[PDB]
Amino acid sequence: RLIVDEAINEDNSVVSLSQPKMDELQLFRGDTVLLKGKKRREAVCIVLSDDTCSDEKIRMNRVVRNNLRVRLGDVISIQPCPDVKYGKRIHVLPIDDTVEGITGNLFEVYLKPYFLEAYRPIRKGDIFLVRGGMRAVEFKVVETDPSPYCIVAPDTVIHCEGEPIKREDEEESLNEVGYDDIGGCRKQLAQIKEMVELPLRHPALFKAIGVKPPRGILLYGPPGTGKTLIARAVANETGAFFFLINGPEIMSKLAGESESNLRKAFEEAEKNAPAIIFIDELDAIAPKREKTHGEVERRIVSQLLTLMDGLKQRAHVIVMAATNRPNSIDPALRRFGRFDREVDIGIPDATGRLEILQIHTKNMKLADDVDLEQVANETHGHVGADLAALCSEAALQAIRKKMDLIDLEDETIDAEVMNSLAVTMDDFRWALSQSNPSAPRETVVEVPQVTWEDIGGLEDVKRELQELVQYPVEHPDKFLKFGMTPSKGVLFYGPPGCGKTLLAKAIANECQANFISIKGPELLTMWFGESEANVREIFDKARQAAPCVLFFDELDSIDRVINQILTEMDGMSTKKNVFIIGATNRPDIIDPAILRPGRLDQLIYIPLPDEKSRVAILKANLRKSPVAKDVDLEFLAKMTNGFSGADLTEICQRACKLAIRESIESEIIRRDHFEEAMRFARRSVSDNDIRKYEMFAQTLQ
Amino acid sequence: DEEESLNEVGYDDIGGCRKQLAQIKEMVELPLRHPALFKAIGVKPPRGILLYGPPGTGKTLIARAVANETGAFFFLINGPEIMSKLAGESESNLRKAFEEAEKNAPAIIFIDELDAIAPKREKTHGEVERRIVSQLLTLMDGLKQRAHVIVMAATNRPNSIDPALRRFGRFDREVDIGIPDATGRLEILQIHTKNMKLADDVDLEQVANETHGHVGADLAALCSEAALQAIRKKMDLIDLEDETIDAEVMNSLAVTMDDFRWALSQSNPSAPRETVVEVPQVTWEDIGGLEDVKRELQELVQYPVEHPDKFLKFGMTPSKGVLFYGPPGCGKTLLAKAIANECQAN
Ligand SMILES: Nc1ncnc2c1ncn2[C@@H]1O[C@H](COP(=O)(O)OP(=O)(O)O)[C@@H](O)[C@H]1O
Ligand SMILES: Nc1ncnc2c1ncn2[C@@H]1O[C@H](COP(=O)(O)OP(=O)(O)O)[C@@H](O)[C@H]1O
Repeated sequence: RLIVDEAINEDNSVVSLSQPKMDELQLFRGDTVLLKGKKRREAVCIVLSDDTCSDEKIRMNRVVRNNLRVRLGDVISIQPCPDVKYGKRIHVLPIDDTVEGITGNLFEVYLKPYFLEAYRPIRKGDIFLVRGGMRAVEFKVVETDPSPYCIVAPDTVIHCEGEPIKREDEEESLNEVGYDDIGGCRKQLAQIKEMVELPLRHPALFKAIGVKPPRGILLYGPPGTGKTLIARAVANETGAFFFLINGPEIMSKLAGESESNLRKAFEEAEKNAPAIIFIDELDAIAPKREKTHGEVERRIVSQLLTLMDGLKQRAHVIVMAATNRPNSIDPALRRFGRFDREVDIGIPDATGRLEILQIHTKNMKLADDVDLEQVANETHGHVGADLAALCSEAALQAIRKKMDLIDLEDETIDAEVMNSLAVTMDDFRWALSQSNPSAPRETVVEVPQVTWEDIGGLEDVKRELQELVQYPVEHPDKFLKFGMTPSKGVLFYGPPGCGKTLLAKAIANECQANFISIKGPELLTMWFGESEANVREIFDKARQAAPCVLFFDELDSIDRVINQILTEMDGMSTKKNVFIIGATNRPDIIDPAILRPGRLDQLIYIPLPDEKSRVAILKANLRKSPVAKDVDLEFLAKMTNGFSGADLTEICQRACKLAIRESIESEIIRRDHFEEAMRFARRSVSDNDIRKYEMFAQTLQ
Repeated sequence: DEEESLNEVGYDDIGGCRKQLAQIKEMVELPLRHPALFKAIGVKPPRGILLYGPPGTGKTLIARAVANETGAFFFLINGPEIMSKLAGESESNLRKAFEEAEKNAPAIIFIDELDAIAPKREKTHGEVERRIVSQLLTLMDGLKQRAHVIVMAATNRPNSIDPALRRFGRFDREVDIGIPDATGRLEILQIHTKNMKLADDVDLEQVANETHGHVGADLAALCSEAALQAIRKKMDLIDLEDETIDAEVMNSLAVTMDDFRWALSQSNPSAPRETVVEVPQVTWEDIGGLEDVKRELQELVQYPVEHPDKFLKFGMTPSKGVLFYGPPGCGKTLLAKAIANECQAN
C-alpha cells in the first residue's frame, strides 16, 4: 500500500523510503521486495534508503511503472525476497526497433557492464533497459529458464544466441520522454504537474465533481524548452493520447478545410477521454495585428477559442498552450473562460544545467576525464536545447575523429568501436567553439548561492533585512495581529560597486527565494522603443515566480519608466511574499514624490565598507582566486580610506593577472604580486561625495 | 539533348570560402558520405543549415560541389518558379519538391533566396506567403529519423528571415559564407583563369589587390569583359570570322594588363560595400614604438586565447575590453592590424 512518486536515482531495482516502511514489514537495508501490479503483474526491486522521501509516498523511476504498466499514484502491496531462489540459465532477447543494424548480439558489450555486482533481480518476461553507447536499448527477457524470479549472478549465462524480437504493443518505450528526462527544470514543472494530473489520474472523480474545469495552461517563454516533450511526458505518464496540433500545418491548408482540420484535431480524441491536445507557437497562429492582413487566421483562431469549450462538464479535453511571448497573444483569447491562468517555464539556470547535462548524457558513455561542473558554468544564457545540441555535436566530433580516419566505414555499423569511444573535455571545448549563443541574453530567474553575508547588512541592517525578507514566509498573521502590513520597499544608496548587488543576491539566498536582476540600461533602451508592456510582463512573471525578490538598480538613470513602476506597484503581492528593492548612487535627482509610506520609502543608508568589512570582502574575493599562505589581510587594508569592493576586485584581478603574466614569461609566487598590488601608484578613491552622502544622511537624520 | 554536365565539376572550384569550407565539410560529411553509418546514429541529426551573406557568392556551386563530392542526389528548389503558381498546387509543388528525394536517400535540396520567399515584415499582406512558409516548416520535420535528406539554405541577411523560421530545431547552428579577401581572390582568379590562357606579362597578384571589398562574381565579370576587351580587337578587324568559328585564333590570343585596366573601367563598386572579416596581412614588425602598451597588448591577445589553463589556475575570467585614448591618426587603427595578425585572430 505505497503510492508512487518520482525519485532522484536513475538506477532500476531501487526502493527509496523512510524507515517505518521497512520496519513495518521486517525489511532490512540489503533486501529485495516484490512489486504488485495490475493484472497480477510482478516486478523485483532492491530496497535502499533515503531522507527526502515522504514516507507514505514511495518514489522510483520509469522502469517499475513500465514493468507493472502502472502510473503515478497507484497502490502496491509488498512481498519480500524469500519467495524465490537463486536461479540460473538466463538468456536475453531485446526489441528489434531499439537497435538499428547493430553489430553482433550486443550482450557481450552491454550485459557485462550491466553487472555492477549488486545482483539486480530479474522477473520472468519483464522489461528493463541499460543505457550507454550513444543510444538506449531495452532488454526483454525471453529465453531464461530459472525459477521465475532470478537474482543475477556473474556465474549465470551471458548468452548471445537470440535475435532482437518484435515489439509487443501493450507498452510504450522509455525512449519516449518521461518526467526524469525533463529534469533540468527542477522547478514549477512539478506544480504544473500537480495542477494538471487531477482530471487525468482521477477521471471519474472529475466526472462527478462540479468544479469549473481548469481547461488550459500557457507555457510561454524561450523556445526549445521541451514544451512538446512536456506534453509528451505528461501523456506518457497518465496514458492519455497525445496529438500535436502544430500551427503551420493548420494554416497551410486552404480555407474551409483548415476548419475541418481543426475539427479532426479536436474530436479525434474527445471520444478518447482523457486526452491532451497541443497548439504550440501561438504567436505564429494567434497574434492580434493588422500585420496579418487577412481573415483566414481570424477564422482559425475564432471558434478555436470557443470549441476548446467542447468539454460539456463530462468530457476530459485539456489543452497545453505554448508560444514565445504572451504579449503578442490576443487578450480576448487570454480572457477568462476562453483561457484562464498562466505560468512560465523560462530559462534554465546553471544549477539546473548540471542535471540537464547529466541526464542528457545517459547514453553517450562519457569518460572519467571530464568533471561536468565547469562545463555548465560558462553557458549561462543558453537554452537546454542548445546544451543538447552542444553534447550532440560533441559526440559527433568524438565519432568524427574516429571511425573514418581508421576507415571503419562499411554498410554495417561497428558497435564495439563507438561503445569503446567516449566523449572528452576538449570535445566539449570544441562544442563550445561553435555558434551556441543563439538562445539570446534575456532576463533570468535563478536560485542564488552566495552566502558570505546572507544574513542582512552590516550593523542593524542585518536585523531589519532578515525580518523584512523571511519573517513573512513563516509568520504572516503575526503582523496583522499586532496591527498593520509589512513594509513595501527599501532604498539602497551610497557609493557604487560595493557589492550591494551581490548583497541582494545573498539576501535572496538566505530566504530560499528566487532573485530578479533587472538593470538600468536594458530598460532605458526600450524606453525609447516604448515597450513598457514588456516591463510589466517581466514584473508579472517575477510575481508568479513566488517566492522571489525584485532587485532593481540605478533608478535615477531614468522620468517615465519609474512612473509606470509607480503605477504597477499598487497591487503589492505581499501575500505572494515577493518584494521590491531599489538601488541607486545619486538619490537627489530622482523625484521625492515616491518617498511616501506604503511604497518604496524605507531609507536605510548603505555605507562604504569598513576595514574589517574590507577584510571580509577580501575573504569573499579570495574564494574565486586562491591567496598566498603569507597574507596579512589588515596589511592590505592599512592604507584604505575609502576603498570600495570594486576597488579591491580591481586590485585582485590585476594582481592575479600579473602573476599569471609572469608565470608564463620564464623559458619553457603571488606574494610579490600582492606586494606590488598594495605598492602601486594609484589610490583613486571618490572620497569627495561621502560628505554629500552624510549631508543626505543627516538630511534624513 | 544534354548540355555541359553539372555533376562533373571540380571540388576546388570554390576557393573564396576557405575559412568556412573546412567546417561546413566537417559538419555535413557524416550524414552524407556515411549514410549507412548515419542511420545507426542515435544522436539527434544535423537538420538545418543557413548560409546568409553577400549575394552572388556561388552558393549554388557550394551545394553542387558538396553534392558531387558525396555523390548524393541533388535538387535545386528555386523560389520564383515555385511561387509563380497559383495557391494549392504551389503547395503541392513544395510537397513534391520535398518528397522526390525522400526515396533518393541520401540527398540535398537547395531552397535559395529565402528572403524572397520567407520575409519577416508587417508588409506581408495576404495568405499565400504564409501558406508557402507553412508546411515548409513542418515538411522539413517529416524526416522520420531514417531518411537522410537535408536542407541547404541560401539567403542574404538573416534579420529579414522569419524568427519562427529561425526556430531552434527548425534550424540548427548557422554559418556565414563571408566575403573573399584579396589573398583568397588570388586563388579564385587562379582557378577561374584556367580556361582563358592569360599572357605572362601580368603578375595576376596586384590585380587581386585593388579589387578589395568585392565578390568573386565580380571577379568573374572582371576577367570576362577583360577577355572580351582582349578579343574585341580581332575576329572582325582582320576578319578571321570564317565559315565556322575560328576558335584557334582566339585561343591563341591572350588577355593582358590593359584589358584588365579596361575591365577595371567598369562598375567594380557594383559589389556591395560590406565590412570585411579577415586575418590581417600587416604584421607586428610593421609597427614599432610604445613598448609598454606593446607587450601589454601582446600578453592580452596571446595568453587569454592560447593559455587559458593559466588563467583558470586561480580560476578567473580574463579581461575583455581594452581602451585606446590619445592623439588621432598615430596608428591606433594600424596597430589593431598587427595585434590581430600576430595571434592569428580575425
Ligand atoms: N528542462 C529540460 N530538461 C530536459 N530537456 C530539455 C529541457 N528543456 C529543453 N529540453 C530539450 O529541448 C528540446 C526542445 O525541442 P523543441 O521541440 O525545439 O522545443 P519545445 O519542445 O519546447 O517546443 C527537447 O529536445 C528537450 O530535450
Ligand atoms: N568566393 C568565390 N570564389 C569563387 N567563385 C565565386 C565566389 N563568389 C562568387 N563566385 C562566382 O560567382 C557565381 C555565383 O553564381 P550563383 O551561385 O548562381 O549565384 P548565388 O551565389 O547568388 O547563388 C559562381 O559562378 C561563382 O563562380
